[PDB]
Amino acid sequence: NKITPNLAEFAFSLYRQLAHQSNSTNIFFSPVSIATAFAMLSLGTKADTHDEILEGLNFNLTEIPEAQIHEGFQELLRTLNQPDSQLQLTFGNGLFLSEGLKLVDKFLEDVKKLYHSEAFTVNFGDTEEAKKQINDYVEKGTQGKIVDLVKELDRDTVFALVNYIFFKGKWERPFEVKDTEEEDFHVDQVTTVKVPMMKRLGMFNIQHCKKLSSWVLLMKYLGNATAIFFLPDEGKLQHLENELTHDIITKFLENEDRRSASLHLPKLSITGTYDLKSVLGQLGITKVFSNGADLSGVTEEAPLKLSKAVHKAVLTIDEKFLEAIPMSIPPEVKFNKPFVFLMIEQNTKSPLFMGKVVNPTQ
Repeated sequence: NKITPNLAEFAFSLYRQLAHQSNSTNIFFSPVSIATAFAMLSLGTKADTHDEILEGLNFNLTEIPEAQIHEGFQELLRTLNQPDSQLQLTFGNGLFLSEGLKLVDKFLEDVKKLYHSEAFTVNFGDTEEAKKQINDYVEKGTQGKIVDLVKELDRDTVFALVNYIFFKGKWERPFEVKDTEEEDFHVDQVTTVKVPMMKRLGMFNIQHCKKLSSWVLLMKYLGNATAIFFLPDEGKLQHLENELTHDIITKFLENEDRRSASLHLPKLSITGTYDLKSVLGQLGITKVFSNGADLSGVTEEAPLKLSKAVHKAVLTIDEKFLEAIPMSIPPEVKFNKPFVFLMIEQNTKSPLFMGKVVNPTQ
């Protein structure tokens, strides 16, 4: 609740960072999985090292008490890993520390207690074997969906962090597979490529927002989440990207109005892999990754730093009551060119995912 605004801001800061690099690859990550992981990590850091982290996650410490921060991440975690409820979400974070280091019990506690996360010890003396364990942890965690995540480890690595998330939720209102068919997806102003296109004619929470200069579609997932798709007008993609804000999103989530439209949405599966040291570094989080790292909350007498941090986010979208639709020409809304999207957990309103699809068949 209290940290939602901060998470929404971190999501935009990260997205805009990634968007500046490439403009051809499909951006896709979990602001929530990344933030939760480093907020947890900060519990083992002090002073500068500790503040760069929370500030890197868009938390102004001069205004928000640390207790409120961790408290927010904890209520959010309860929601995501609720036994009784749906969502069909698989995520996790793994901390791998060198054996031989004397860990501080308290840290290990809060990790497995407050953030209900996992901490492991490994022999980094054997680099190939260490990343095999790490990768097996991820693979096993994602039922084999995410394999060989970590490709390398420098030799002096004594602490590594892996954060993964896989989502394949079902729509509240399904698509007809028999209606799904190959269509052109415009990757350029004059170039096209074929992709499987799901389609449906019905009452949709959809509208053309003029401030974003793009179509905005909201669709509910089974459970407590909602997907938001933004289709920018010809040449308005980056205008869209710069205009996005938390309030604008909140507004869309408030609207309940539906209307008829023939929708064409691509059936796809996209992934996103990022080097957090490189990416979060550009966000000011560099201390915890340096030799000057103050991680006395993790190990007391020996020097320590986080030498490896990786994030992987995977999303699958497919076809997955009686409506009333008027017999008037409905708008045909085709997501057959680059678009942006957001996944919002309904309870906390936090941004579960965020990405851009420039090429579904990439």
